[PDB]
Amino acid sequence: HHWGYGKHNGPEHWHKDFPIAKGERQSPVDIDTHTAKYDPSLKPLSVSYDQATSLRILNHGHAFNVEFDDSQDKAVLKGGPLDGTYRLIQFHFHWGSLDGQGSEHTVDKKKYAAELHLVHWNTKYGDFGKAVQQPDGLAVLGIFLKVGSAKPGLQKVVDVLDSIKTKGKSADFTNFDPRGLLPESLDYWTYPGSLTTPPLLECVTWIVLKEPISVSSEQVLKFRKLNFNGEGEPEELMVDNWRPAQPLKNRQIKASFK
Ligand SMILES: [Zn+2]
Repeated sequence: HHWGYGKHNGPEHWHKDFPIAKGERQSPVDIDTHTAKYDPSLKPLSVSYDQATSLRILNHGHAFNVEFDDSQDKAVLKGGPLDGTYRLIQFHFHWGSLDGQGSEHTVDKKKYAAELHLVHWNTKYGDFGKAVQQPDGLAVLGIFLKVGSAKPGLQKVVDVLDSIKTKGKSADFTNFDPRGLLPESLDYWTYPGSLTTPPLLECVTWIVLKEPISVSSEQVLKFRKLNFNGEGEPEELMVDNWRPAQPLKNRQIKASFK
């Protein structure tokens, strides 16, 4: 028995095992576009993914992660509201059972079909494990997905999902270029928050892109074929693995654009 997205172990129950669930800087949150403040001092994001080295893709039960080699500054994020260099360690998605829901963050209460999270850690801390214990330890780039035209750069990911259908399964996943998942514009909103899954640590500087990317109905459909369960167990479709918006509290959302 442990946390999940079901009726008996869902987000509403997490606070019992992880008290920080009711903390002061929890994520996700609803982004009120008319309350966000334009900050002229925010620098443009610097995404350097030309030397990225993907290694594997694994179904860990709550979603699937595409892992990268983070032993050197091969794929890093700098600039924006960040001070220092952040290395990409993995990316994963959150999606729904229907196209009308799936994203964690919302924009003026609007929900998207899914949300992509590219997780990076501050190299000043030596490793991911130490980074999550710091208020400026992680930087997660969030990208919304809407249903429309297919995204070519995402197809390699969707085609391998069959090989990691159940929890615990992993497969070699080399030479995947994450640059194919980025929108044209890098305008963003940023705020201090937390991880959206347990341990829910408040160590994240969120960078949410304004421009969503489009994926086809067929592509998102394949995400919904994954299982929360492990092989040999009752089938439970992996859908709606998103946490609802949390109280903004004493926080301000800044925008890099007018
Ligand atoms: Zn996530």
